[PDB]
Amino acid sequence: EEIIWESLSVDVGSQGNPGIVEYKGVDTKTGEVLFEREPIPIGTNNMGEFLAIVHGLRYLKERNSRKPIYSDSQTAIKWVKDKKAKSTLVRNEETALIWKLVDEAEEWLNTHTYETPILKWQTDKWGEIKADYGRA
RNA sequence: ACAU
DNA sequence: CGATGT
Ligand SMILES: [Cl-]
Ligand SMILES: [Cl-]
Ligand SMILES: [Cl-]
Ligand SMILES: [Mg+2]
Ligand SMILES: [Mg+2]
Ligand SMILES: [Rb+]
Ligand SMILES: [Rb+]
Ligand SMILES: [Rb+]
Repeated sequence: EEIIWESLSVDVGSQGNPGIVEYKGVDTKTGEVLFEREPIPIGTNNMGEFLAIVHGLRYLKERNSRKPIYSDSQTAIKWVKDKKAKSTLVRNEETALIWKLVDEAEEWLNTHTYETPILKWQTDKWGEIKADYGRA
């Protein structure tokens, strides 16, 4: 219904899917970039969407912040809720890095607590999420 | 179909 | 147009 402006927004950017994956988190109110992950040579859109949310959880917990996180990814929100990223991406030598990060993100979720609400950004009503990369 |  | 997902 209403944007919660006091929040963190996250998004993935990619060159190909599967392809080069990066992600970032921004203050929804101001657009200030709060974190950015160095590009990962091969991953999927949904792995990056998932990593971005988990990184946001870790970022907010470290700072004792109760702000919610917005993501536009139905898939990644569900994977975080389940603590399991059900990616189809083949596990091989070239995908080792993204899968290591996904595995470590799941491991963190399984060993830590948080109350952070993870909210769906309503792109159809509100336009692109504020963490968007201008690239489609 | 919906979300990317 | 293609791929990733529920
Ligand atoms: Cl990560
Ligand atoms: Cl909330
Ligand atoms: Cl959702
Ligand atoms: Mg997105
Ligand atoms: Mg985007
Ligand atoms: Rb803390
Ligand atoms: Rb984009
Ligand atoms: Rb599809």
